[PDB]
Amino acid sequence: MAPRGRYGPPSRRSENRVVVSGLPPSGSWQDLKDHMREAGDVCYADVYRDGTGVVEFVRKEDMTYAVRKLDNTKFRSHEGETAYIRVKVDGPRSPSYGRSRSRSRSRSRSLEH
Repeated sequence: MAPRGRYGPPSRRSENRVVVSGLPPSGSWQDLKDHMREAGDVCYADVYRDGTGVVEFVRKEDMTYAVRKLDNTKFRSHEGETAYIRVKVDGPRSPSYGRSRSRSRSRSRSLEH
């Protein structure tokens, strides 16, 4: 629950993307962006039919702002239906195989470094 800045020297940065949950029966990513736009300048936004979605901002400023200020906000669909949505910064999440990601992995036993 509590992040940190000492464990592994980053070397990717990534575009930074967050995930949303609480989309209506008749909604789309394009419609979500218009709502998240309040956070700042959106660069990308997608929404799965499962119910959850994802949004991407230019600078982290809009990211942290959205997950903070735009956290648990009532979403509005062009159809005329509201829906409680929640934003969160994409973190330790991988339905795929387990693989020690935030554990340790022992280390010091590879053929490189």
